[PDB]
Amino acid sequence: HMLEAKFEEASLFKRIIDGFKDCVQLVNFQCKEDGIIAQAVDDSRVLLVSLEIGVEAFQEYRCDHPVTLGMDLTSLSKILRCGNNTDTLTLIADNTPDSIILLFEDTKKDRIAEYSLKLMDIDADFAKAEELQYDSTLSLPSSEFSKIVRDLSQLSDSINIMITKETIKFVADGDIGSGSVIIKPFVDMEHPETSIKLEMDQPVDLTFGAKYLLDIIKGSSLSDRVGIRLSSEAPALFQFDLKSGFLQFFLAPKF
Amino acid sequence: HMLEAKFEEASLFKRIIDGFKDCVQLVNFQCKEDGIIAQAVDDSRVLLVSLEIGVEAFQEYRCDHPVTLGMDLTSLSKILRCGNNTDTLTLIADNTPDSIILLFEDTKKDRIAEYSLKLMDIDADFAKAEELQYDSTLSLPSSEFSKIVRDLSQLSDSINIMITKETIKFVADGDIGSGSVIIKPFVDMEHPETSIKLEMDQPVDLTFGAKYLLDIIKGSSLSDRVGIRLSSEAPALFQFDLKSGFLQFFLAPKF
Amino acid sequence: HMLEAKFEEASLFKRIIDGFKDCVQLVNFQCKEDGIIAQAVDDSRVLLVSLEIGVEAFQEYRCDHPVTLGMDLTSLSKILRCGNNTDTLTLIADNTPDSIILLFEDTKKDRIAEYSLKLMDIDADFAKAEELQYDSTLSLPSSEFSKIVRDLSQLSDSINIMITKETIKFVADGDIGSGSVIIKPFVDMEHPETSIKLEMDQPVDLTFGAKYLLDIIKGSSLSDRVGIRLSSEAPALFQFDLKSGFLQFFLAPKF
Ligand SMILES: [Mg+2]
Ligand SMILES: [Mg+2]
Ligand SMILES: [Mg+2]
Repeated sequence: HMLEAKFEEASLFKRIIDGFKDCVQLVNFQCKEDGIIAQAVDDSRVLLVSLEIGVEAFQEYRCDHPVTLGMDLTSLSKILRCGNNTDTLTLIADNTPDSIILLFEDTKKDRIAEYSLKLMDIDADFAKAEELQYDSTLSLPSSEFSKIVRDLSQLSDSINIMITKETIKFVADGDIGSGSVIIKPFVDMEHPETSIKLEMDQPVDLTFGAKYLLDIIKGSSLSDRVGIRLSSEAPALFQFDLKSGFLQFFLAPKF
Repeated sequence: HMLEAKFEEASLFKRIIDGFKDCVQLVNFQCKEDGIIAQAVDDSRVLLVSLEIGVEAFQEYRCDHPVTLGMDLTSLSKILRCGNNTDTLTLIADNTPDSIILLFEDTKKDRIAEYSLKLMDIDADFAKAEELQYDSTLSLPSSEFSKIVRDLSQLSDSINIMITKETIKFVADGDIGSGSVIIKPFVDMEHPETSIKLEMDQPVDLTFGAKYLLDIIKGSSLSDRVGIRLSSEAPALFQFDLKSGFLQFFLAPKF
Repeated sequence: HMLEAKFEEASLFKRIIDGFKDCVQLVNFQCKEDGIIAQAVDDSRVLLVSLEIGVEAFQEYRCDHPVTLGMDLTSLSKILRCGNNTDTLTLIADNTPDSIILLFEDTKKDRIAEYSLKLMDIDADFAKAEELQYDSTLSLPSSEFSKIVRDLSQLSDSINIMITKETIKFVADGDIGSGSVIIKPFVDMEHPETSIKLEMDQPVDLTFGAKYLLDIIKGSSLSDRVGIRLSSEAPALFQFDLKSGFLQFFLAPKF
């Protein structure tokens, strides 16, 4: 076929879609020689979600020329929980397709499950949105980021992020009280993956909608770490990196 | 109580009502397990305004069974400017209520302000009016839409909208002269939120009353973007999307 | 100059960078009185790469005080294939440099090639990550390790390593079938360098991403042997030893 994109772990594609599905209905997947880009805005038209999966993330990848797969994510995710986790998953399609074929292959025995999913026609033009320089760049465990966001969103729909020298501060003020989380750059010798990194070019003081942050943290499924890039000028970028790809969320400050 | 619908930002409900109040006197709010729908027609009986706020727009939401709140918007908006902006706001009511309780809670200190607003009895049957397919769908910054409408309404009470391939054209002819605004689909790399999207299934050539467009643009308060859906057959739909909801305006072409 | 670090074989520094360049974009080289440490994480933020080159690896070494050289590896490797292999290579820099000078000297005739490479500003804090004790330590030919990894990665993105008494077992289960490699500690009398050594303090059963293992094996360029240290508690350590240095990869198990 024209496109044959083989994930060795179907669970990888399931975790990708879990990064999207709770805040996006429709997603266009543009498949190219160098891999797959998907983009979608959330129902409120405030959050841009951008996925890039390069050729090397796949066991085998072939796509001579572009193919656009407009998919309903509620449909795709009834079917994406059809792997075994252990299954491989190949996305298969032809030119200007009307359906996408999801081919699950068992990695224990002799079983194939071929699904054909009806595609939808979607606009669709894409934003490659990341700036050349940001005011501050940081990274931390995505489980730590998720907890901070879940915790403070209990208090307020607005979470203020402040970056100062060697200081990252999240703050929310609610009717039952207030929360302030201060994290400092820290390299963990025993478990480096839990480190916190900060590069500050200038201080940042920006407020974000917690309801959007609660969508963003579902990228946790893809990466144990999250990179955050902040700018007084441009939307904030929240990035969950895969092996040969990433899931990006762009979000303007509230003010 | 039977209904307890907690906005974490009272300003959110104020901005919702600001979308309505200048063209609608009376509004029935139907509260359900999945959130709130309000509907009203303007005094001239030409513009239908439809609001839907889902459960997730609220910090906390409970409504076992339907509750209908007929409110005078001039009254509701003397009281809706009683929050601090920083206040939370819970709408509270019981079965077949005669009043609605607006409970504002301070997010800095220990203060509660409980208002009880007398309700009015209103008909009231609701139209879920959006079609399955439209001729053309587009979205743009609501501030850009507002400016175009404010600018051209200075010239004429009729604004013609024409959709052709990759072209959106607004036109007005007045006694002091004429205006033509042409916008083209454009994805902005640095500030995606300012992008213009167009999906044309067939060309459109429709004229609308500028006085109604000037009511519609007050939805600007709720969303930085506006979706517009146009049809030779059905009313035009102008849509301002919230986090877990929307404000919709339906408007027939003038001819 | 402040730093003058002379490799007698430019090919040595080329082989070092080949250990990094396919999984890391940017690398900070910290130069000190006792030699050079470089550290970088891969694009997915899962693999930590740590290089240490001591003074004795160099024909001549001088560096009174720290110097940090942030280098783009794609740039450094267009230039690092500028030696003849037979050339010596001196890295030269001054205090808080903006460029690094690579001075290649011919070991046959009278020729010097001086390159000046623009440096990049990088965070950069470093993890000295190795634990005091691991559950199991082993070493084997790096070409044997590479083959096992290349072979099993054809089958699966997950390679399970199990250590039991006098037994090292690598296993992968794929859609076309499964592979199990069992190696046993063995001292080779004729070619000791090909021996396999195992020290087991407790049994190990850990699964690793094959895509990361495929990055790690490129350390083959530096050493004919690889040491592996495994722990139920800490990341796995894969180590390629030079004369007076090493290249280390730290990698958490998949589960
Ligand atoms: Mg598997
Ligand atoms: Mg607040
Ligand atoms: Mg030589």
